[PDB]
Amino acid sequence: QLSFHRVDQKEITQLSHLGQGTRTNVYEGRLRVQELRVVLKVLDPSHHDIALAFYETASLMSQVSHTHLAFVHGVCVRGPENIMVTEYVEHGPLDVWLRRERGHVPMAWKMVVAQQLASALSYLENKNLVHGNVCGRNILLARLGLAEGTSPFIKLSDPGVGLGALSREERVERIPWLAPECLPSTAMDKWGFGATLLEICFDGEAPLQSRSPSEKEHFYQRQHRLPEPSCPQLATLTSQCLTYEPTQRPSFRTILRDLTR
Ligand SMILES: CNc1cc(Nc2cccn(-c3ncccc3F)c2=O)nc2c(C(=O)N[C@@H]3C[C@@H]3F)cnn12
Repeated sequence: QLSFHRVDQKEITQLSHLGQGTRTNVYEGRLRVQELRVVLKVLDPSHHDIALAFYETASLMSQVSHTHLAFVHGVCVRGPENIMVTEYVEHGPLDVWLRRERGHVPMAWKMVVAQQLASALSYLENKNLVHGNVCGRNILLARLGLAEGTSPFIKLSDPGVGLGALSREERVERIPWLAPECLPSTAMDKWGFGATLLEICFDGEAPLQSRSPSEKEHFYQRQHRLPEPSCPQLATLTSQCLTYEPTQRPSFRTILRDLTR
């Protein structure tokens, strides 16, 4: 049921460690095709079920195209080792970047990024395909857009190991990006989008970050509302996305409409 390119280990060179993802270590690399800069996502030693969930993500990303979705080149297998080969994006994860640049990222810059992320998720909605890991960490900054007469440009990363295969402990760690219906469909990405807008508004500090797993879990079980930004028109949008009833979240047609005025 899955389709993606098999990458020969001879085709790839591993360079410096960039950090950890869910069950992964991410490295700068080279792919010989020309010697293309890429990232290598090396899966932890894993049960077959996690390996499958990894391949499922490679299959998903290999059959979609959008200018605000990161490219997946394929999967390298090296006996028990699984390596996803994906797009290197120049300025790296947005959450890190916003925390580093805190105090000089204008609202207009943030509204461009919200619009680009909405155009990626509008495309996935129309395809009826779930990302399931929309968050600042998975938004990659291709163009800075701070210089006068420039605009930023983002790429949404592959979601990594499918949410469906992760432990309850890992799902609780992803609150408040995790849709509440996923604690125990594309509607989950509407919640994830809303949480990511708060994260962007708060310069890479998402709500409930300091809170213990039990306190994050109770927040959802009690259906506490997440904070609203002081921009009332953006607050209306985030509050509609962060609605507990999945069927009450707005379409990406409505979201894009609201962001473009
Ligand atoms: C410059 N290019 C680049 C850098 C980078 N860096 C990181 C990858 C993973 C973790 N951390 C990371 N570690 C520890 C603390 C904070 C972090 F952000 C990193 O800094 N990641 C990527 C990716 C990519 O797809 N990354 C996957 C989605 C995760 F970020 C594509 N380009 N690129």
